[PDB]
Amino acid sequence: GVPTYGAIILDETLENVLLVQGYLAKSGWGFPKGKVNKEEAPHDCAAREVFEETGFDIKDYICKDDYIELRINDQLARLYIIPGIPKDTKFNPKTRREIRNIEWFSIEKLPCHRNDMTPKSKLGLAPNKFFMAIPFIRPLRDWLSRRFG
Ligand SMILES: COCc1nc(C(=O)NCc2ccc(F)cc2)no1
Repeated sequence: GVPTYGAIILDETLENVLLVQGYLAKSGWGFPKGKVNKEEAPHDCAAREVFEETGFDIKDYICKDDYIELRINDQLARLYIIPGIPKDTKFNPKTRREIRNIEWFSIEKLPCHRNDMTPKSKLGLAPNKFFMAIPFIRPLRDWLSRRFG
């Protein structure tokens, strides 16, 4: 799987994260990220994908050791953590053929797992529009505890 890079952008209170909503297979909400190009450095891919999807340039705020990285089905996704971005920042994708909407979400209200269907005695998970974000929520909460308190 080709690795993906992007960012977890938080506001100044550390309460809210910035998610983007795509189309079709990417119809739910997730952190801005995308596939690394041949010979492209991780930090440069993260800034490019984030700038293409949000219009916000993270390059001057990226800290090299501040990221969460997950291997999901043998694909690596690494999101650089970018705190302190003002809530009134104007975000605009380059490509509205790819991005429907861009919003702040309260971290404490985002789920960190999908719910089962044990009310229905059926296996599997109910749909959740935050599916792609979910795997990063607990690790992010733990990372913010250790880094900030
Ligand atoms: C069931 O898994 C498929 C799925 N993927 C997604 C998804 O990535 N949404 C966020 C997003 C990130 C970057 C973009 F450019 C566009 C959208 N939502 O559902």
